[PDB]
Amino acid sequence: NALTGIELYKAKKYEQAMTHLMTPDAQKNPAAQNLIGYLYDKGLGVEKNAEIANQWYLKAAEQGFAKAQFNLGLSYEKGTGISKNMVEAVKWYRKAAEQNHAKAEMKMGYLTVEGIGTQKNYKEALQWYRRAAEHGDNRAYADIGLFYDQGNGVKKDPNRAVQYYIMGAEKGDGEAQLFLADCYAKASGIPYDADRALYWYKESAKNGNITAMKVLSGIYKQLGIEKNPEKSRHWLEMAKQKE
Amino acid sequence: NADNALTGIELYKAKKYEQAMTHLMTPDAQKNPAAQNLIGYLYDKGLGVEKNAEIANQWYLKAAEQGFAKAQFNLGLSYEKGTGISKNMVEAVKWYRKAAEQNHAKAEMKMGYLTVEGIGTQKNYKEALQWYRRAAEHGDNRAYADIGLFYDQGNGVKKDPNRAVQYYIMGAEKGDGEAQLFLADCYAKASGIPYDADRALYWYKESAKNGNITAMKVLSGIYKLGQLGIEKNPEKSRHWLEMAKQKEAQP
Repeated sequence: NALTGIELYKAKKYEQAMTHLMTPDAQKNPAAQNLIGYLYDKGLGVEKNAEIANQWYLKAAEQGFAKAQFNLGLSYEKGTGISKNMVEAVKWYRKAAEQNHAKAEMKMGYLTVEGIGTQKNYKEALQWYRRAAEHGDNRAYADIGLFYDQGNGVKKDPNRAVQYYIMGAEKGDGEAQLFLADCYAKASGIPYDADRALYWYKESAKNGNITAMKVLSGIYKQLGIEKNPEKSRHWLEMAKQKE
Repeated sequence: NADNALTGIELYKAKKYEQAMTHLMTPDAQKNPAAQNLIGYLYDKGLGVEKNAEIANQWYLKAAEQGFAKAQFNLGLSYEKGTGISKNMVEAVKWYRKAAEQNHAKAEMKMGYLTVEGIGTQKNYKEALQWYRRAAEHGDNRAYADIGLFYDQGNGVKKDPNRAVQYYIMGAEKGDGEAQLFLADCYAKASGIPYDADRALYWYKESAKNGNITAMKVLSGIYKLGQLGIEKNPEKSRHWLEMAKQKEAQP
């Protein structure tokens, strides 16, 4: 039974989970096939073997299991157990993204912007990030705003870019809170507010910790704030130590 | 340019069904499984195209054969309700299971009921409880009231009235129109929870506010017979008897 084999996986009983998933009725379950591949891919209960993992990913992916064709596209991108191939990764990332897979839609948006494994398409890449944001991945909101802040595929509208930064700032994204705090400083798409800029750099330290400290250590050395010695400098350690 | 299938999906989400079919019916978009399922749904509702439940199942099948869980659910639902195809429960459980195996919440709610009652599949109490748990993990708030029934009746597990109440409380807070009735029953029956009349009436009200017909007929009998220590109100018991009346009106 496949359902009992998944409960054994949650209990880290990897050997007993493998036995239930190898049952003839469970071996035909794509969710069980993808889990068997994950065990060989990480070495849980067996030896780590990416080549055997891909054969189980392929079985479940050929049934249309989105989670599997994402794992298979990952093996093509990282070259684990197979030759690194970006054209084949996009082929499998697209199969999963068409089924509302959040991480796959993030992959599709990233590779379509850069042109890796597929033709560069700013129009289609913006569509992928919208679905990725709608399907859970809160990192997509900041990626969407860059299309409007730069005019890629759409008309350069700094006001629409801030709308997506705000949506990403509510849900706790460091990159979105970075752009929002920057929009409050340069008055891009939103009226200037020195207090709210600093307020969205502070919340950007609670959730995540990007290199807004390159701007933090720069304005204390601006925005209605008197130049602080300790501030303009203590922000540079966390900007250099994490580099 | 932009993708036709992706454009049609966001056009449907914008409630612009006429423009969506213009992009969905393009040859390249008709290969997308999500677009195929959306075409079938629009054929079912007659939005952007003439209504046709038989053509709807043709598009459901094209996407269900690609492994799209939504299409596998809609195709299985067409077999249960007989929409666009002759009714068949052994084919409904086949496509419900394919979708439920892919973490489809509404399909897992079907597998739990069909394995509890034994329709189309051999009855299994332990397997049915695991489906309802998955439906609760995947966002369907109706699963909590169904999970608690396993403990109120001792089906596959030990008869625990207390833990049944805890699931009714969870479903009641999630706004489920069915868990509030079972929770109000526990407050009145004092099963698995101490008796409370003023709190039983509250959940009986919220249950009817969500459209629970069984709660309305129980609430009308309380306002009429004067139960749970409150003044009899024949005027309000009529309002809950009339709004409990079900009628297969034809639009």
